[PDB]
Amino acid sequence: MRMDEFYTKVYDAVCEIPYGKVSTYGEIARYVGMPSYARQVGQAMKHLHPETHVPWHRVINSRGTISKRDISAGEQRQKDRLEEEGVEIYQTSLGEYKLNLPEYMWKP
DNA sequence: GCCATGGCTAGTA
DNA sequence: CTACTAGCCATGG
Ligand SMILES: *CCCC(=O)c1cccnc1
Repeated sequence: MRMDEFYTKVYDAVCEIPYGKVSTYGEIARYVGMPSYARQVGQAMKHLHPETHVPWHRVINSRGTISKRDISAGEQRQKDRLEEEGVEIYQTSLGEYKLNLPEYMWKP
């Protein structure tokens, strides 16, 4: 599997998340058959044009939260996009935007 | 090669 | 609950 391949598969996968459902770096990395690739699942998302028509927002972390970004908190997008999707999120005690994984969670 | 860097994760404590 | 740890692994200097 070339990376250019990984990347698309992932994309396809991530594109199979329904409105208002989410999934998780890890899972999608499993789903496409690369269980050790959660990081790289992220790298894929990070690597997308803002114009993209791909539900990049529907992919948080297995700890049930939205991942912090050393590409600065512009990810606040994620929260919002999710809020529009219809997703109850709350702040913790470092805001760590958080949602009920079991509730909102994709399961083919 | 080394090293440092990430939208990660599972296991401890 | 949080707060560290291994491990993980492509990527870019
Ligand atoms: C992985 C998605 C990042 C991205 O393209 C984006 C961030 C903020 C606003 N629009 C797009």
